Amino acid sequence: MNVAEISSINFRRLNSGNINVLKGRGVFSSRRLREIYLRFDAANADELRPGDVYVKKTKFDSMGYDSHFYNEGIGINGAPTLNTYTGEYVADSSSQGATYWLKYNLTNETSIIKVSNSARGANGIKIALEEIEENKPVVITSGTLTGCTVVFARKGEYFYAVHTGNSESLIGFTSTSGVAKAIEVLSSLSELEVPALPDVINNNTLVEYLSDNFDSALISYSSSSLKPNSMINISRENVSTFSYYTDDIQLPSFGTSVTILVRTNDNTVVRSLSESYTMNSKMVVFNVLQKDF
Ligand SMILES: [Mg+2]
Repeated sequence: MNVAEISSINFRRLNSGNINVLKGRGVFSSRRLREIYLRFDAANADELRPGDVYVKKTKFDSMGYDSHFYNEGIGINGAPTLNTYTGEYVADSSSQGATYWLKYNLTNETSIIKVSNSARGANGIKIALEEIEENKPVVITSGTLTGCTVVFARKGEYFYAVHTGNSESLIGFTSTSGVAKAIEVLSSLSELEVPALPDVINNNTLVEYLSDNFDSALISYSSSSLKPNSMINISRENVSTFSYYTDDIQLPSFGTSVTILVRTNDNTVVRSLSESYTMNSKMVVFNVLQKDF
């Protein structure tokens, strides 16, 4: 079959709420910015801007990048850290490591939201599940994960996606400051008072926070025994955790973490998938976790 026929099959699978349309097919991201039908709340918390979390309620449009959702340090001349596009071109050359999604697509009836980390902190979105429209499925991608942390979570009729980390090669940041920024964004988006946290905030803190304040969550993250704050040593029944990097799996391997939101049979399906890709000739899936919300 040709690219168009396969891509329409892909759309019909996605539109039935089938997460496996994204299973094994590698990472995807794009810098492209086209307005999609869905409005969501967006928030940014960054060490360079101490104080209130920045919040955006208006739709993402094509009429200029909001600097809170942009990183001048990405690429040769900057790149958005939060953008929306439609699925006729799923991955572009900005997607480090992309494979299948450079060739095939999800058609222009799919709406894609890319959420990256902030230069020194977290970006997040909150989606009202009852606003996902029939035959207009939505995909959230976090791009190529090489040390950052991605949270997907549900509370009531709302879904949250938060990506925290840094682009500045900072020692120890993501498992401490990155967690604090993610908690600030999650709290702002969910209208919760930012908790009085311990002086030491790390990935275990993130598990505890999500468990106590969200119905269900998935954390996809990097950890290593040489970096204790990165290691998760507690467990909570409503928080799944996926260490896409470990003591063995590191760069040039990479993680992926995606969600589909699909209105079908009068209900919004929400399904997430995290993978770890590593060299076998070929990048292979080393580990995977699929969680429904
Ligand atoms: Mg990072």
